Amino acid sequence: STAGKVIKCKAAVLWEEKKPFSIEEVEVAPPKAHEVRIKMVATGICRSDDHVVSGTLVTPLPVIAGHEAAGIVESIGEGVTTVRPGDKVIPLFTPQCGKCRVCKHPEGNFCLKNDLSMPRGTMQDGTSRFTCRGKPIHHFLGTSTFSQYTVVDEISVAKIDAASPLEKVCLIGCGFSTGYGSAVKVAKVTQGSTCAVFGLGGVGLSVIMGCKAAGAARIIGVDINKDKFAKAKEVGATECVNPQDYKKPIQEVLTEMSNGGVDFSFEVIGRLDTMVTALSCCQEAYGVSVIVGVPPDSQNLSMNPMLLLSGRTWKGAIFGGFKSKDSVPKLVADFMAKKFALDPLITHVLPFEKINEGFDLLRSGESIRTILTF
Amino acid sequence: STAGKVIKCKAAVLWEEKKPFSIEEVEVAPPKAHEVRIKMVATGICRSDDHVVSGTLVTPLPVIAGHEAAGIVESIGEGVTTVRPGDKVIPLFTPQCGKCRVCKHPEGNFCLKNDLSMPRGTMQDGTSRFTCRGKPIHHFLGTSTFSQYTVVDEISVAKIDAASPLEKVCLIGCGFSTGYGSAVKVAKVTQGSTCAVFGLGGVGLSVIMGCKAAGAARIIGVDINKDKFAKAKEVGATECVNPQDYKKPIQEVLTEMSNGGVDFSFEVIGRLDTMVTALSCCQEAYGVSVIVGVPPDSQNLSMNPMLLLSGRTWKGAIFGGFKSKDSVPKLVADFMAKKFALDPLITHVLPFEKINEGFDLLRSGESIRTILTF
Ligand SMILES: NC(=O)c1c[se]c([C@@H]2O[C@H](COP(=O)(O)CP(=O)(O)OC[C@H]3O[C@@H](n4cnc5c(N)ncnc54)[C@H](O)[C@@H]3O)[C@@H](O)[C@H]2O)n1
Ligand SMILES: NC(=O)c1c[se]c([C@@H]2O[C@H](COP(=O)(O)CP(=O)(O)OC[C@H]3O[C@@H](n4cnc5c(N)ncnc54)[C@H](O)[C@@H]3O)[C@@H](O)[C@H]2O)n1
Ligand SMILES: [Zn+2]
Ligand SMILES: [Zn+2]
Ligand SMILES: [Zn+2]
Ligand SMILES: [Zn+2]
Repeated sequence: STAGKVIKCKAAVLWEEKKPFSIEEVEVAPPKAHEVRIKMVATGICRSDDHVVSGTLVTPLPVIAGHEAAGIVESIGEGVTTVRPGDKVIPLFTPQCGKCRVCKHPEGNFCLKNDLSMPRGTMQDGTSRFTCRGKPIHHFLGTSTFSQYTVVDEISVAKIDAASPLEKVCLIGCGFSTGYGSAVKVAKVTQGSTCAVFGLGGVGLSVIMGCKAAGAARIIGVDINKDKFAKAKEVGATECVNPQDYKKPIQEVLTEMSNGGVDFSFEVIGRLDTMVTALSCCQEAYGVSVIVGVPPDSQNLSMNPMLLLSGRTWKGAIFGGFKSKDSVPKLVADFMAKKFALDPLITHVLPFEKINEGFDLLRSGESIRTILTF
Repeated sequence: STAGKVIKCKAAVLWEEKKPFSIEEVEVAPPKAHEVRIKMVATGICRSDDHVVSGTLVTPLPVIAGHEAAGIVESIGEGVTTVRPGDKVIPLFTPQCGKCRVCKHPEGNFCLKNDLSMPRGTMQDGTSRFTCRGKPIHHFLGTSTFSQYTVVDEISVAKIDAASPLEKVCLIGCGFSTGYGSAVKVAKVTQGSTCAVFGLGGVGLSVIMGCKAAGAARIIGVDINKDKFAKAKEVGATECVNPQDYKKPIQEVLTEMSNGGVDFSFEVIGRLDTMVTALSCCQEAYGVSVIVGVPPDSQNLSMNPMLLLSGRTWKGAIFGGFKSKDSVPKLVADFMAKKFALDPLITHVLPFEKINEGFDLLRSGESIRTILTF
């Protein structure tokens, strides 16, 4: 029934930054050529769209935020070859347009038709498909998943398995894939290796799961908050070290207990000081350090080039280096084949009308992951 | 004849820093087990042993500096399986002891029995084999090649081809191998790629030669001194850009002319600002930047983590990532097979008694490479 035409539905609008979201009724335009319209089912809440709210990630306001979700396909636009109505799908905040030189590159994943670098808050055609009372509402990362319905370009949706639990596989649209790929795809962790993960929120928990999948024989999880050590442990850490317990610097204590430094170090906290501390404690002649993510507000960090000189690799990346459209079906199939559990990351499930409440949880942080259901 | 016993010969001594070298007569002790004694033939002059002289590279004084040389084997000590008297050889300032975890590691090359990290200026047994009038003279990087004779441990000498031109292949003991490996072994430059080398002294010229060997279709050489552009060009650069010609920042102009940033950027200057500028102008989603070398005095450099986040790799290394003992024979055989020329790097050849003069050349810098002959 909704197929040819505009749908009217509730969605979360930010009309102004540093304001809670308004649940509004909006008009979701029908999809033009190579667009898909998706009925959302479950969307996670993540720091990055809370950065929008604070003014920190600058994306044009008013906006429908949301980038991490799974749902079902309703309308498909003209020339849509990959999805067909009724398909389970996950919006891709970092696309896979297939044509550019990053998509062609055998390792690059930060697709040039992305709205992260220079955010205009639109669909590829420069327009928006949201209007709240005639006023237009901008799209976020060409996903906007805090809406009952949304329209994405065919390069920003991946089709997934029919039997897929969408209240659990929506994590594969951001946080789980960002950490499990920082371990499996970016650092390319090895059989036998010693990994150290810094920070153990949902992303640090996804790293440990990846490092576990590659066969690391040690995963040292380090967090200044003791309460984090259990789930981390559950998920794969062999040891957990609380920096505030030692009189020394932890890179000392970590090189010390690693016999000269760990193989792979990962920075899941996002701070400048720990990006440096995690660089300084993988082995000198061959360790790899991977910055899993860095806040859009970050300033410069002081580092002494000597550290790289020994023979270290410093690596950063977006979405665990996964080419989005290719990989997300393959991760879901893996979840489907009981390779990894998403369950200890999902700590809360709230109805979508309780989005502001999910934020409260994220902001005082004891909440690994809040999922919002439609 | 000299074989069982102490040789008395001239060598360059630093008795005190910031002093020119004294040509002295010294007593080179006979080699103990697993030591080799080498009659030098040609040794190059390089910034690193001039850093010693300035106080900057702290190594114990008095010392016989010199790390880059080729020569012939005179005495071998007890249990020496790799060289036999009369063998052409090159002292290895960074060893290949075969046993440690860096030597075992498939990429690591900064061997743990090295005297670079924590320099004690001795042979592996903690003693010295030099005495000038009863007073002991320390060894440099377990090589000390500014002496007519020297003793090295069997892990710090590689045997090379009999027909080898030792006045030309001594470059393979430091400067040529440090740049040609930063291109061929560390960055692993590719067929078709666009490389940018920053700084074009003898090392930057060795990079261009490596990038050329890997098949890069562009080698942009960039130096604020115009006079460098010719030899660079000769050696393989396709274009040379002089930063002072543009009103803009060169990473702009370089990303601009590279269509979004080069593949591989190399910093051969050693400055902090250009380590940053070369990081910032390889492609965002997949470029690799390699710091070829950094002065022992360097302080911290300000950098914004964002640069790594896109998907960049920052890599440093010692001796072009070559495992010393394995690789140097293979490079010489390549020179021998007319794969690369060492000739445009060798600009001066002076007799060894003119060491201080070779320094003068290096310090006012128009001299690509001064070789000293015995
Ligand atoms: N901007 C990004 O792209 C990005 C990616 Se990861 C990231 C940062 O990570 C967080 C999101 O990832 P996440 O799911 O892990 C939520 P999080 O906030 O729980 O992650 C940070 C973790 O580090 C811990 N921590 C704080 N300081 C220290 C310290 N000095 N040493 C060791 N542990 C410490 C926290 O207790 C926590 O578990 C964000 O809140 C932000 O701080 N930003
Ligand atoms: N400490 C190390 O391990 C190490 C490795 Se190479 C390195 C530095 O490199 C030099 C040794 O290597 P080399 O054989 O190339 C001798 P060099 O001094 O000739 O190398 C530096 C090159 O960079 C050029 N240069 C200076 N400033 C700029 C600039 N702002 N932008 C572009 N070009 C510029 C110089 O004209 C020169 O060709 C040392 O003198 C030192 O400065 N230190
Ligand atoms: Zn693309
Ligand atoms: Zn996210
Ligand atoms: Zn070794
Ligand atoms: Zn050198």
